[PDB]
Amino acid sequence: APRSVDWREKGYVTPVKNQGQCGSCWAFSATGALEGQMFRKTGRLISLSEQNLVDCSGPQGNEGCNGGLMDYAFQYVQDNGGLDSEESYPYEATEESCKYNPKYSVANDTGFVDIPKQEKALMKAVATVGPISVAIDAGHESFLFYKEGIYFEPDCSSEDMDHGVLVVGYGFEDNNKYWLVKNSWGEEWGMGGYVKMAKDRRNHCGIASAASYPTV
Ligand SMILES: *C(=N)C1(NC(=O)[C@@H]2C[C@@H](S(=O)(=O)c3ccccc3Cl)CN2C(=O)C2(c3ccc(C)cc3)CC2)CC1
Repeated sequence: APRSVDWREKGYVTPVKNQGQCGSCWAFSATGALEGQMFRKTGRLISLSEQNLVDCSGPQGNEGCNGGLMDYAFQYVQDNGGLDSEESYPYEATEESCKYNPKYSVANDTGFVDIPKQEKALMKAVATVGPISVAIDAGHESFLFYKEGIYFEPDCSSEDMDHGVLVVGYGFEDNNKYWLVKNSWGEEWGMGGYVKMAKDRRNHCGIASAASYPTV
């Protein structure tokens, strides 16, 4: 694979968003992934409604501001015939009743792909597909106060993930490789909203344990 990849450069990635005081990280990872694949398809980068996901994907298994899965959001989009743009269906950081307007929809998917549970398979996907939804163990306070550099937490779990985020690329700066990850905690956290997560250090924080992307 290429030694470095950055989808931000190719226009696949919207600016950093802020989930606020609602546990909807899964909705940001999913829109992030769909934004990428839609752009790969249409050449138009259009921001997407996390609120549409939060309010409307209960049937598929999601729990609004209490958590959910990226794949359940991707299944919702396939079930629903589409997803509203962020412009039309704005983010409120609260669970309210559903409001999908089929006319205001700018995206769709034909399903999703679950990537094999290794960093090699993740790298293959990131290099060839675009941005990838991933689960990480973000439970450690080191992650909360992350500012710069390659994030390495010795106590991280490869199997116990609690935060959905988006891999937009990877690179290198011993133990010098990283995944470039877009978070949804706004631009004042980490590196303008991003974190470099240790790569090829035995699936650090579980970054390859539940990686997926939508098919468009
Ligand atoms: C985000 N603000 C928040 N975390 C989650 O919603 C997080 C998102 C997924 S995941 O951690 O990426 C994950 C974990 C295991 C397997 C697949 C995936 Cl995609 C689920 N999340 C969770 O925190 C858990 C969860 C699982 C299912 C449901 C319905 C709700 C939560 C606890 C695993 C909310 C803090």
